[PDB]
Amino acid sequence: MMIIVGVDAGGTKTKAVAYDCEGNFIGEGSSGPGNYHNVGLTRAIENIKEAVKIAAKGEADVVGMGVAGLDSKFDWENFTPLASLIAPKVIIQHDGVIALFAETLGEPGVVVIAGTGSVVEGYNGKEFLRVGGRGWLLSDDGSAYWVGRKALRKVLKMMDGLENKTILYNKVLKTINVKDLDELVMWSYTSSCQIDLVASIAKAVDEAANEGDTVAMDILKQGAELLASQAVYLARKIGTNKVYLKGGMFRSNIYHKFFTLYLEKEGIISDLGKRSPEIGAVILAYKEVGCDIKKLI
Amino acid sequence: MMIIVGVDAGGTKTKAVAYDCEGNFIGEGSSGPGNYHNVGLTRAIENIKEAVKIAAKGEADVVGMGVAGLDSKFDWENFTPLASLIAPKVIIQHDGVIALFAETLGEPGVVVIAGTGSVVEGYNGKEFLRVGGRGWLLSDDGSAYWVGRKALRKVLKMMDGLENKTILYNKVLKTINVKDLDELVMWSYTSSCQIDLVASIAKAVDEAANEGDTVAMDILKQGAELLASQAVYLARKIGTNKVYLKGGMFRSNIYHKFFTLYLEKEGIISDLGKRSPEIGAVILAYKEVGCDIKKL
Ligand SMILES: Nc1ncnc2c1ncn2[C@@H]1O[C@H](COP(=O)(O)OP(=O)(O)O)[C@@H](O)[C@H]1O
Ligand SMILES: Nc1ncnc2c1ncn2[C@@H]1O[C@H](COP(=O)(O)OP(=O)(O)O)[C@@H](O)[C@H]1O
Ligand SMILES: O[C@@H]1[C@@H](O)[C@H](O)OC[C@H]1O
Ligand SMILES: [Mg+2]
Repeated sequence: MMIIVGVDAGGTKTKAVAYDCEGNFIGEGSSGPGNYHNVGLTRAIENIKEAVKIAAKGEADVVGMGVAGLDSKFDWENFTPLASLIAPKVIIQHDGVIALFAETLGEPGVVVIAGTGSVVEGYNGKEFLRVGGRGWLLSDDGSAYWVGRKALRKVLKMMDGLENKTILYNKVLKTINVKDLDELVMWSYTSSCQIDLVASIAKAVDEAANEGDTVAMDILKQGAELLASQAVYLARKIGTNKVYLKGGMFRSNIYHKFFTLYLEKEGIISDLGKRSPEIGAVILAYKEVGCDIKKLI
Repeated sequence: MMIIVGVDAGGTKTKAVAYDCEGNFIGEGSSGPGNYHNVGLTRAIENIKEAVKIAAKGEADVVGMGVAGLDSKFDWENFTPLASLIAPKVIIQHDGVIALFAETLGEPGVVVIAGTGSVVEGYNGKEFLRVGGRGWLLSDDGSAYWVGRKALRKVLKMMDGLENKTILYNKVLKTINVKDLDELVMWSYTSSCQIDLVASIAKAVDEAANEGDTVAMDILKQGAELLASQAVYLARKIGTNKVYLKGGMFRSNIYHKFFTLYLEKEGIISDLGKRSPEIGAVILAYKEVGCDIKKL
């Protein structure tokens, strides 16, 4: 026997699933962020190692992982060595790769990730191409963090009396446990660089949007179209008329709607896909150790 | 005979000037930052006492100070105690107040301060008002940080090939001494959560704009207009048709123009700051202790 573990290490959570080499599910586990840009190398590795240990219920023989944050030769150099310590055999890819291959099983295609951050990544069958996916300051259009920041800035303007307060106002304050501008200021001193925390506010935006807040809908719409525009670009670029949609942001029905309406308008078909990204990581591990992908899917 | 000192305690540095109650100059001194957020309460206080100490070299009777960093009640509770003991009589206000009074002479008015951050301060004769000025993440529309971020994001888009490269591209990359996408990425992750580095990019945007880059011009325009509209809101709430403009952002001719173009369209006139903040602090003190601002 042998224990194969697939891990999807993101900006909010790290998800791992463990299997046999015979397509038999053994377990699952989850932990905090695996994006070292968000929590530091020690925490990221520790979280990944924890999710793996949990899902495998001990030691794993092989671990395949898709990692958010591997956005430069630099990142790969800093992360690869340490991540390679978690199991005798470890395969490392960008998180966009495992998300796509979970669906295309390795074939050409384009996937859009809208989670804590965002990215549009595709495979030509020869090379991987990506647009965006370079961190919260430089990119991550339409990501949960993007949405969260937009929401926070709007609440402040409502607080300043520059705009009418809407449902969003209370939803957001509650989520971050703030009651007034004074607590918001203090909150900013301590929480401004907590990426997953800012991104968590996206849920509040969705809540408001579902309860009729047009201001929240507007935020979701702008973010969704900004990211979708990039998906259309890479789709034409690669030559495919279909893209897969993955990530926590797509849990927002409104976000998803605006995203697909924009894609449809551009002649692009969207698919939420069938499998989770960690399954794509297991697929990669299987290929690495010779286990048959057929028993898996 | 009284010794009145006005103090401008900014995040970068502190300046204090002394005068008697009859408007006669006594001296001045400078010192390190006054924003305890940038250098810890202990350091800020000692510096403030530094400038004040020399400005009037020795004891001071009254001290009016504009301080950067008191953006919340917590900040006030932290700073005020020690600050109020620097002189027998000490008046404390936001650095925006003295900047405003330096121009209005203590009368009602509105002033826009657009530098690394941005804010609109106003006084209606009875109480001080404010909009924005709440930090890089939540606020600071139209600040150097704000335009710097917009530029960075646009430069990545150009690299990804989502938009045509314009002169702005090279200007931002040269300013942050980056030549690679790999290099850009690592730069952002090192300078991510520290505002000064991002705000410095605003200079490259201005330079691009001056060289005809309409894409750069547009960033300045959207920033200036987002802030300008807050200025309009406060001007109308206070009841004045004019506002004063101060800050490094107004060193950009184009930003200034877009700002004025938008103000005028809204029936509001404006003028650049024509007096130091520390003088506005002396004015704040004068107003509090009954000294004639005209003699000043
Ligand atoms: N219904 C929803 N509407 C909007 N945002 C949501 C919703 N559900 C979850 N999210 C957001 O999506 C994020 C989680 O997405 P996820 O894909 O797991 O990210 P990552 O891969 O970076 O860990 C959180 O930041 C959360 O705020
Ligand atoms: N001509 C200009 N165009 C664009 N930005 C400028 C220009 N001159 C200065 N700046 C920017 O404005 C800031 C300086 O503002 P300043 O008023 O000195 O504020 P602070 O006291 O907070 O440093 C810097 O971030 C700088 O990049
Ligand atoms: O690597 C990408 C990261 O930079 C972004 O923040 O989130 C999405 C990831 O794919
Ligand atoms: Mg993810």
